Amino acid sequence: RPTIGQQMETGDQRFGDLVFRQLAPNVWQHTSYLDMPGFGAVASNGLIVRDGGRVLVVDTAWTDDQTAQILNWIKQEINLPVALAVVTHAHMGGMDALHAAGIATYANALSNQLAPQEGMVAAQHSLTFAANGWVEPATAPNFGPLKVFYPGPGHTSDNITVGIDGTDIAFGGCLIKDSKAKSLGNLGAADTEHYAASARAFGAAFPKASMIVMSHSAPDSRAAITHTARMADKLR
Repeated sequence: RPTIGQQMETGDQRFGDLVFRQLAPNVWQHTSYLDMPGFGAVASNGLIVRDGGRVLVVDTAWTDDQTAQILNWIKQEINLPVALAVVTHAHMGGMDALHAAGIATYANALSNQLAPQEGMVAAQHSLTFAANGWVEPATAPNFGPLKVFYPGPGHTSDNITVGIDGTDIAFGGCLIKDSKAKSLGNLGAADTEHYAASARAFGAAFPKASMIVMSHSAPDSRAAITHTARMADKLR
């Protein structure tokens, strides 16, 4: 996979076939790659957050092996216990690795409901959401700076998003595409009626976030939210 070298920027750390980019004093992006027919290596991004004496993870890598490597990198570079992980959609591949490491995992109740038919291991805990989209705090105990928001159905019915309190960063998962994207990608499980409003709701939930991190593109400005919503407008 020679795609990794083209993708790396100054300051990125390669660890096996994983790449880590520091985004803030206590936040890193993790990136893994999967060879997909007719496209070669495709990037998937998540977050690693150092919160005092512990680490919080958002999303697995594509695979269990890659996810184990993320945990290896955390041990080496941060050396704090990983307390919990939040997974933002059912599509994840590395749940077993998190569980093997004794990390408590959380996902939208709907993600957990969809997991078996997707061939995914469910998270151990289900998040539920108020009618305003905000996670019910009893379902997300001790989440530290992670602010979890369900913006409505978009790329998938279960997609959730995560703001990192006290930073410029919000994570849009698969809902948000970068501001240069040519399409919204795979819409097979999308709600094409509500997608545009859901993308805008994510923006309104984290209005101060200037760095938008996403599942399949490098971090971008809020132009990513605007562009995603406008592409989504066209599907209605």
